[PDB]
Amino acid sequence: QPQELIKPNWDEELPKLPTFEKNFYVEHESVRDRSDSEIAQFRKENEMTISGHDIPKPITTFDEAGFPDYVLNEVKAEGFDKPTGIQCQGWPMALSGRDMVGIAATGSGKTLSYCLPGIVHINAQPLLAPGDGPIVLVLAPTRELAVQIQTECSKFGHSSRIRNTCVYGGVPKSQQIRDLSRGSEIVIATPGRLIDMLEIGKTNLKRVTYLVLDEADRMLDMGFEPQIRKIVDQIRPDRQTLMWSATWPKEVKQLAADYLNDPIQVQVGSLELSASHNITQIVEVVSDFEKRDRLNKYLETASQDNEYKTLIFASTKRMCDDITKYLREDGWPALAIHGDKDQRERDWVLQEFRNGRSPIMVATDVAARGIDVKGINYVINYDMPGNIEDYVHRIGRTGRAGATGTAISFFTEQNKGLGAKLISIMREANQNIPPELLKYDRR
Amino acid sequence: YNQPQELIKPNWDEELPKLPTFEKNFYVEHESVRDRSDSEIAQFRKENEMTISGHDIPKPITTFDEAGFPDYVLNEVKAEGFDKPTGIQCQGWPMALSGRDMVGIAATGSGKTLSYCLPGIVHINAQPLLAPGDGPIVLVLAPTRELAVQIQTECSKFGHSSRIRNTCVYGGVPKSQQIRDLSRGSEIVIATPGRLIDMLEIGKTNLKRVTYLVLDEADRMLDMGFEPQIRKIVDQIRPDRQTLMWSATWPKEVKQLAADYLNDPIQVQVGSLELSASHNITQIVEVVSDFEKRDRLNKYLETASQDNEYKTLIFASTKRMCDDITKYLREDGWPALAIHGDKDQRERDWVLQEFRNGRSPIMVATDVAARGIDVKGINYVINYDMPGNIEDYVHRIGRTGRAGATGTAISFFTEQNKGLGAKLISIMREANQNIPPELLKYDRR
Amino acid sequence: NQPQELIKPNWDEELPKLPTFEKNFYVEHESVRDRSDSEIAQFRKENEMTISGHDIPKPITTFDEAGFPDYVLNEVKAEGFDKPTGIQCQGWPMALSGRDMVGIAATGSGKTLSYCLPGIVHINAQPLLAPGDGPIVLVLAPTRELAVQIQTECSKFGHSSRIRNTCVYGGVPKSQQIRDLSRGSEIVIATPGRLIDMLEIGKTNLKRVTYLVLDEADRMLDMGFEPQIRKIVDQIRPDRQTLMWSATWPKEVKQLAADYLNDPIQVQVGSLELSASHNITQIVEVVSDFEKRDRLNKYLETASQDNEYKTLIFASTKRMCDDITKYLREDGWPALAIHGDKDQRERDWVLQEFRNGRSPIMVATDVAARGIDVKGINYVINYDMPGNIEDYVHRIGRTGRAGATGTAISFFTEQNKGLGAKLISIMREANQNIPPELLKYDR
Amino acid sequence: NQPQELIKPNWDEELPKLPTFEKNFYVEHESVRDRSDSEIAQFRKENEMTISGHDIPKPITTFDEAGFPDYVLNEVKAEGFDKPTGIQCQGWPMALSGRDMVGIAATGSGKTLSYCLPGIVHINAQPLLAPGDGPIVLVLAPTRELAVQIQTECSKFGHSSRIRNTCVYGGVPKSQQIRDLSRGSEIVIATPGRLIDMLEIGKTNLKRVTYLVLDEADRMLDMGFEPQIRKIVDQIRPDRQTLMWSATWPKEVKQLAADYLNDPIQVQVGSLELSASHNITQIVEVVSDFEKRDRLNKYLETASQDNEYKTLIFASTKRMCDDITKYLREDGWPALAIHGDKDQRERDWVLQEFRNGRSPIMVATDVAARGIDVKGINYVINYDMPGNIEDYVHRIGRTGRAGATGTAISFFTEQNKGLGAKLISIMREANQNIPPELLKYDRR
Ligand SMILES: Nc1ncnc2c1ncn2[C@@H]1O[C@H](COP(=O)(O)OP(=O)(O)O)[C@@H](O)[C@H]1O
Ligand SMILES: Nc1ncnc2c1ncn2[C@@H]1O[C@H](COP(=O)(O)OP(=O)(O)O)[C@@H](O)[C@H]1O
Ligand SMILES: Nc1ncnc2c1ncn2[C@@H]1O[C@H](COP(=O)(O)OP(=O)(O)O)[C@@H](O)[C@H]1O
Ligand SMILES: Nc1ncnc2c1ncn2[C@@H]1O[C@H](COP(=O)(O)OP(=O)(O)O)[C@@H](O)[C@H]1O
Ligand SMILES: [Mg+2]
Ligand SMILES: [Mg+2]
Repeated sequence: QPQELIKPNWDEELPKLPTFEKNFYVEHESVRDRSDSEIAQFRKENEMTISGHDIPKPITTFDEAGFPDYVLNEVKAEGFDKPTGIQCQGWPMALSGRDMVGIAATGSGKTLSYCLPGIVHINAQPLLAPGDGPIVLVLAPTRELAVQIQTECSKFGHSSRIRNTCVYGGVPKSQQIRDLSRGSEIVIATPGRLIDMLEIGKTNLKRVTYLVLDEADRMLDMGFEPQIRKIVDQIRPDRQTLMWSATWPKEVKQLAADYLNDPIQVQVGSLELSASHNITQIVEVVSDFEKRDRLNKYLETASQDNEYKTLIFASTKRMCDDITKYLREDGWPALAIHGDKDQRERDWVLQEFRNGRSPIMVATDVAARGIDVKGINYVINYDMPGNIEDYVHRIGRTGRAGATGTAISFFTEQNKGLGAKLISIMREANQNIPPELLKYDRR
Repeated sequence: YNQPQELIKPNWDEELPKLPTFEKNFYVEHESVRDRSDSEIAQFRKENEMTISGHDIPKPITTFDEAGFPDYVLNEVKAEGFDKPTGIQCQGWPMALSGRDMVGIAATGSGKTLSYCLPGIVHINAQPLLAPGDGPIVLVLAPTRELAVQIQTECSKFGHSSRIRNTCVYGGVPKSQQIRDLSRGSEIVIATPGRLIDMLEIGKTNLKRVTYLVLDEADRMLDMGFEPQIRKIVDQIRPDRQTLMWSATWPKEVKQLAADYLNDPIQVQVGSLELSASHNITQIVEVVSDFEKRDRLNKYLETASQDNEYKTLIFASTKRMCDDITKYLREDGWPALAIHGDKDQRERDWVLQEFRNGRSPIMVATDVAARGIDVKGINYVINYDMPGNIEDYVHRIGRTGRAGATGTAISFFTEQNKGLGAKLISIMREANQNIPPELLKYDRR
Repeated sequence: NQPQELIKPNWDEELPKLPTFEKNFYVEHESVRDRSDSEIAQFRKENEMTISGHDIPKPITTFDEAGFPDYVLNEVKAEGFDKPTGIQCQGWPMALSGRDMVGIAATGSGKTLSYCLPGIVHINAQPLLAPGDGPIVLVLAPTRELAVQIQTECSKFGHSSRIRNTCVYGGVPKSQQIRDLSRGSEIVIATPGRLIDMLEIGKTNLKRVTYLVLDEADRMLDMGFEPQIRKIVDQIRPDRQTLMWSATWPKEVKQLAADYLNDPIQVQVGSLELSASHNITQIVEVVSDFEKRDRLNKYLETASQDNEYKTLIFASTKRMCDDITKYLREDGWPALAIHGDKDQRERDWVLQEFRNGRSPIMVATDVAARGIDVKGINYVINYDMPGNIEDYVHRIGRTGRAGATGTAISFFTEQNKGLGAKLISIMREANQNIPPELLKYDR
Repeated sequence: NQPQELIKPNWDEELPKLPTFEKNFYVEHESVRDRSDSEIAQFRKENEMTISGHDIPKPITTFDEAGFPDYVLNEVKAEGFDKPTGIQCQGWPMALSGRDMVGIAATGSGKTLSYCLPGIVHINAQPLLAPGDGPIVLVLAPTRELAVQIQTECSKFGHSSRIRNTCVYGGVPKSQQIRDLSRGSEIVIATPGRLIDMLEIGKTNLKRVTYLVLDEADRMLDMGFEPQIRKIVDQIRPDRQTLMWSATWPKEVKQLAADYLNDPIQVQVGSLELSASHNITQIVEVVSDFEKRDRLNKYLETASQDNEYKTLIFASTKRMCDDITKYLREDGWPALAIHGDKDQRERDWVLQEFRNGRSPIMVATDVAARGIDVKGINYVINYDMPGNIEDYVHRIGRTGRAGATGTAISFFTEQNKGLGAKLISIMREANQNIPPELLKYDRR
């Protein structure tokens, strides 16, 4: 805050900055030749379609990607195989130095599609020369989703000794300045918390050559574009930008044309959320004050069965700090999982929820990602997500074998933008729709 | 928070049947180890000069794939790029992964740290989840702040696959931030005995899940009077745990301690006091230095500054005195860079980059920080502090004068390390020694 | 610094430099004198009274028969109290007469206010406090949880006559405890440990103390408080009025009464016997402090099998009562707590949720659970053990009223050796079986 | 560096390795010799001199008569006083010649400037401080409030030849004591208690101390500081020049001189005694700590009845003098205070408001109320008592010079029993009535 705004004149300062390389792709032995026929059948096998110039070719296995061995032995240490559809096509795009757009399901590997090409980008550049800022900068919509990607970059950047900082709201900055002063090759920042440390000048965006935007759709819902364009005007314009999000409305396409240089977009996601038919959806029009009483009403209704197993969902981590701080004081056993928690800390909470030691657990969307806890009654959406991909995945946590379940959601008028497609999720699963939810179905 | 006290010493003869069950042995003698048979091993022992004395000691490994390590950890030594594991790790791993109490003595250029860190992770993953309010399962004890964090930097690089969390708790610093990391749970704790007891008295940790205890550098740790505090820490750990001792000096106190805390121990020694002792460096250690140390250093740098471009290497034993030495001379107008273990994980390679590029002729470093560097071309290596053994001294001075066949070594010796005066002349008198007018006191019997 | 820490005054020549005060304020009423010598004779015998002294007054029968002014009488009026306790029926006119007295009764019948109401009329008879003068009333309690309740009830009758009271006690920072003494206070309820300290640091003086109270004398002698008390009364004028109060009458309490009281008049009211009703199964486990949470989790899962259990965990202090309920909520258990320092009226919302099965588990202290007939209690768990057995009997006494069945699981440690002799003495009176591990601690 | 430290250094082997300083700078301007040998003899006991030594120099008459440079002499002129004190008339040639010397005089004599000015010329012969070097001049003082009096008194003659001076003393947070020592100072003012606490943390060093002074070594010896200075004087070069100063001549002060001074030379300037010129009604009251606030209030109602009363309260510490000042102000009594740390010139504005009767009550410390003519004051209450009986005689001495009447209310506690023995003989010689309760602390 105390003094800075000035935007630099990059027409004048680009000849003053050092030179960097962005293209690294290796076009490994196997891919060519196949050739140009079985890729087509493989492409739209896993929902791939191309629209761009000089398309690279998809990969099949990890070892066919031009990743070095210090990062390739970490995919092995993490036990994965068969990289995700976007990782099979997005990586040859990213290692070629191209600006690109990537949309896929939230739960797919959009994160590692830019995290791994960012490590090769860093290690090709000289040492950090203290007082130099980061080389990779990724901007995220919310505080605790920045930490999920920051726990995903620490999994593959120890080999290269890469230092990483995460800058986000809601916390004292006196700890993040002492992580930035030690140097950090990757910085994960929220636009609100990042600018006011560039205005006090404890970091620079002068070495940022590889910029990536995770979940740009969510980014637009908080009015953060006045804050991102202000700092993207503080970076060298010849960097490589990588867009990533889950949806494809008209507003992400507007943002792509303003920052990307000849962008290439990857589409893997696809409408046909099936809304597995064995879940009763009850959506209720409520307000800010009306909850915490409907929850007691639906918790004591769940309490009558034994042993019930309830899962409450929130979209922030401090709404889970609020809900849990309220159930426990009313006399309800409650456990929580959010992003600022540690996996092994979150894995003990997941273990105690399966053996039925406490029937209630509050969770966030990022924490409740790829979990199989069978036995779940009464999944409660105390909040509603920003998209219809998380809703189906939120309620998708009920009923595989027994083939029955209920999902209690608390809906309010500031969530109507998804109602129109929400009824079509209830309408395909042949669920009853309340007359007060038809208020959010027109045009 | 605040609480000042507790003391409890438990009666383990009565509390053992109430404790859960755990496994310590895991190692399975992979293909090429068996069998040879006992003809190949015979001189590979003295090829790697390792000395075993116990009963039913397992047989050494040669490959990484020959250790009973899973692939999720074996794919991490690959990402670190290591081949041909260290000699002591080639025999210490079959011993330690087999759940036996052991002591290992070798020079601090070996893999002593990872010879017990890697077997400790499989020990962790064989136990249930941490069940909050449970303390660590592995406890490693270190003498000082900056040795513990090197232990933490080798456990951090190998715990992502298993998501193992590790904390390091050490004295001389406000307690306010390590308590918030202990509460989130940590499977491995690396502690100095000085503060470790100081967190059991106000109670943010327990030693009741500790099944795999390690004592690193027990010789130097014993030299600072930490044993009266180690009595308190081992009296609160299950007596049936697995203890693994490691040190460099092989006294004359371990033999006592090893047989007071280890149950049926197995010792392996790889090092030997007989090698190198490089004669191509003029070693000039004569300065009493009690508190002169800064005054001679400017004068010994004023003589070094005359040549150009000189390249000087200052050595310290602690980080808090290694951030100091740079803090003392830079204010007199001397270009200095600092290198230690606590900070500067990636930063020390930039300082080493500016030491090769000739950007600053002076660099202060500690023994843990100056590990495996070939930055040679270094005149006038100064031991402003002195190490605990005669193998760190030789490696301190050993980084000068190989090709050009000349070098100098200035050390500052004082009564606070007189226990090593006897051993340095044994290398100095082989080294065509100087006159000890001030070591006179420190050679007899 | 806070030095020099004992100085004994010379009362023999500095007492003639201190102001004069009066101790006798009672004026016998029309219906009290006389009846006579038969109605007061029997009335002491139908209330188990036993007097011993010189010039013992006639006991009271109703509130207005006591020589109380009207501004304190209209306080018991608004409090809606019926037919004051026997110890109040005779304890009042003895205290109002300026006489040193001893009152023996069960912990809770009338003892606290037996000296508070006569202590207030003692206060309003003196000039204002002239800031930098200490208190007129000095109350000594052994523990923080007991000293708070004295202040919690002295603050209930000291607002008509504007009156301030303070608690000073160990384990807590003293900075705030001095900023209330900075305001001056007529009454102080003090722990010997923290009282000796603030006198050595010169943040209060005992020069205005003329009316001394020693509550829970049997506790203080069990905790080695006499050598600290002997130093406290070294700084009080010898013509003070000292009032002793206790629950038992061993040889060390009545030696302490003879050493400090001038012509004391004893009154014994209670029954002195602990019958330990036999329809509760008393299970005692000799454990240490690090097993207590594991076995609580295992005894709670045993109660969890019932439908529906209602357990009461017991702690002695506020700090662990906060620990226990902190730890249960993180283990997945529904937990409520009630203690004295906090929870004056919010304490009663907890009792209201615990009676109705809103929450099956409630943690409490011994003082906080005083006089609650919350029937429905199975499995009262003594996570702590008190210093005295009268509280144990009342702790376990909360299990089985009509159905006449219950369980009590106690956690016994080496630190509780002082009560083992009296713990088994009642466990065999109730003819419950004793496990061998606490036979070490008999006699 | 925060271990324990100050193990004795080996000076027979470490002294040849330090740079060198010379101590002799006195020039003995020419006509000081000769007079001679009888007109010096008349000079000696006009000022009550007592000399015992070898090769004794001759004393001074005027400021111009000393072998002082001009940069130091232009300030003795700037204060506007002539004719330095009898102890300054010989103490300067003793100290400026670099010989170990002890001077005894009353506390209030010119004992101070006999060491301040010869210490600065000793500095100016040496190079700049070369940060990380400790001080050259070290003087030891017994009390915080006496240590600040000399460092506020060193701030008068060391500005021109720029010399920085710091005061380090116990009972206060050390975080500001190290940050002025970080500035470096040729003169540092230290209490034995807080000096060892800065040598063990290694934020000052005693390697360059060449000019040691022991001011008021008598009172320092009574507080058990001797085992601590032998700890301190063994951490400094043995070839230094030491300067002792005190008012009393016990057997322990001279055995203290033979143990630390090398070939010491002795001078006294005063025919001792304090005979408590008698004009004050002394009412001693054997009291304890918790009643004194009410006891002073009753003595204030007794003074407040008079008009216009003017009372002076005395304390020994600054911190217990701010307590007294804003403790009766809570009782409704207007009080003003004077101490050594603070109130540089407002010490003088409160003094002007005290005589003209804008405020009748004033609390004071010992050093802050020394050498003031504030007469018109009755009712001086010694709420605290000093460590010796020489300050108290002056403390009560503020009551009655012309009018020939005065009162002195003293508060005595077993915290002051060390002074009870001689308190009675001063009251018995002033033939004041003696309370029965104070006779407890007199003999054996
Ligand atoms: N090929 C793969 N095999 C197994 N797990 C994977 C693979 N790719 C990613 N993951 C896991 O999925 C998660 C990554 O999800 P993320 O990419 O953040 O979702 P989004 O698509 O919203 O970015 C991480 O937990 C990662 O470990
Ligand atoms: N597989 C390996 N091959 C070769 N060197 C290794 C290997 N693993 C670790 N090292 C090196 O050996 C050292 C391991 O630390 P170590 O020397 O055991 O600490 P200490 O010996 O003081 O206990 C480090 O310097 C590290 O670079
Ligand atoms: N006359 C009365 N009528 C009804 N309740 C009373 C009366 N006197 C005291 N009480 C109750 O008894 C308690 C007073 O303290 P008490 O329990 O008597 O301590 P002790 O048991 O040590 O005497 C209060 O909780 C109050 O509600
Ligand atoms: N030559 C002088 N002329 C006038 N005043 C002096 C002279 N020397 C010292 N003083 C005064 O004496 C005080 C110095 O303290 P001092 O009284 O010497 O303490 P001590 O009694 O311990 O010697 C200063 O306040 C100063 O004003
Ligand atoms: Mg080691
Ligand atoms: Mg009571």
